[PDB]
Amino acid sequence: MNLLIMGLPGAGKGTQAAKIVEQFHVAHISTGDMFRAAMANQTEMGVLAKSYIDKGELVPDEVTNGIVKERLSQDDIKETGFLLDGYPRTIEQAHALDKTLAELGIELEGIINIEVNPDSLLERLSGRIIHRVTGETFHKVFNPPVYKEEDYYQREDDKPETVKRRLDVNIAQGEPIIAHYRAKGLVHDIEGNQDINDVFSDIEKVLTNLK
Ligand SMILES: Nc1ncnc2c1ncn2[C@@H]1O[C@H](COP(=O)(O)OP(=O)(O)OP(=O)(O)OP(=O)(O)OP(=O)(O)OC[C@H]2O[C@@H](n3cnc4c(N)ncnc43)[C@H](O)[C@@H]2O)[C@@H](O)[C@H]1O
Ligand SMILES: [Mg+2]
Repeated sequence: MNLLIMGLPGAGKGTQAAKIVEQFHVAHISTGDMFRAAMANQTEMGVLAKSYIDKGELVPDEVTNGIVKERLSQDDIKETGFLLDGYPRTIEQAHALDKTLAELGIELEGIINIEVNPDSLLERLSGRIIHRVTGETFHKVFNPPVYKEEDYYQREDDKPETVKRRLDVNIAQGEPIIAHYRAKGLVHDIEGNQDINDVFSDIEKVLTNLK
């Protein structure tokens, strides 16, 4: 399957991606993960990305498109399918993606659009804790771990003032992107305001209705 998953920050893209990958075995491509990996390994791209990510701002499109395209162009994806998560995040990236996909002879089969009440998102991100090895996320109230602190951390961009900036930035950029793909008949709206397993149940029905 060739899929996009999108939603505002904290809407549960990563949480749902993990469950999607477990069942459908698509390749998870998360720009967020790629940036954070670059940072932790102190690559050049990591140093530049940090200055944006620490502020809750979008990383420039050219760097973002390039790394996505690099991933999309590799030999795996043709036969395994992917789940693009956190990209495209600007309409420019959407156009870049579409061109890139056409060149490669790859077609999007669906967009999973997780809709969540924006009033829920500050709390989702403020309570997030992250398992180090897997990057699996938990929530101290809504989805607590079975704890041991050495195994967890909190994302730098999850401090409330950064979250508030992230939300503003992405509420403005997300509307033209969803419309772009809805116009192509590719958008599936998911009720994100449920338990994690109920959200997944909805997504699973969508994915087993494709193709
Ligand atoms: N294409 C791009 N172009 C330019 N710049 C880019 C870019 N991509 C990334 N960047 C830059 O990198 C930065 C980070 O990007 P990125 O990592 O992609 O962040 P994001 O899109 O804001 O998404 P998050 O990981 O913060 O939220 P999520 O929806 O995956 O939530 P989760 O599943 O963990 O869940 C959140 C919390 O809620 C809990 N939770 C999940 N579901 C539920 C539920 N139903 N009920 C209750 N709690 C829930 C979870 O346990 C967790 O605690 C960007 O801000 C930007 O600077
Ligand atoms: Mg995520």
